[PDB]
Amino acid sequence: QNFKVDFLTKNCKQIYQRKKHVILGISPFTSKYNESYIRKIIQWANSNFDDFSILLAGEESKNLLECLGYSSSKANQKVRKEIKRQIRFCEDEIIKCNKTITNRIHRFSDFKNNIYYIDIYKTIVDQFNTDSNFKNSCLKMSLQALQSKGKNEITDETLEYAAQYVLAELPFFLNANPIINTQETLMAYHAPWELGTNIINDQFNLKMNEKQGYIILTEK
Repeated sequence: QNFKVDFLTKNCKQIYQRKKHVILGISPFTSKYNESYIRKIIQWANSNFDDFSILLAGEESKNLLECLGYSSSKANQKVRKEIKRQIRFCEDEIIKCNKTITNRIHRFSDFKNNIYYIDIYKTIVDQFNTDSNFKNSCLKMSLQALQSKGKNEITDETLEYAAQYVLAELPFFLNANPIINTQETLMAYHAPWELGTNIINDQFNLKMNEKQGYIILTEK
């Protein structure tokens, strides 16, 4: 309504049309995902869709801070502080929407012991070690993730560590449906997803599920 929506595929537009469910991806330490914006996207999700979920950064976000020169303890402290801050803003907006918070907000670290996430994560890690092209594509995303969180050095070793985050986040981008228990869903973000473009152009041994999309939200 107040957002221009772009699509990764034609199938994403078909899913979007149906308005069954959306995943609002909120990012840590980024300038965009501020109290004002976070509210906007929730009000938008709420108004247009039957249901929505929020996906916040997982534990593996420490890795990104460690690569930006942070102590393993200092990184876990900054991660906890940010996620709690994000949770408090999100919970406030969900109440304003007269919706329950219970099972609405997730982290990509929450489904570590979920059989469906375990399967998808394994299949992705296998490709990361076998497929050389995919490994590179991941490291490019790791490099962008380090840049985007540049508020407060780089080597190929640094990028393999930062890739642990990418790998952990990925199962929600390919097939979130059996993990968060949805029929069909869209992962909504503010920028395009280069890895996804390549996934969609069958460049790897991984596939984004038919009941799964990716949309780009730009403020009107």
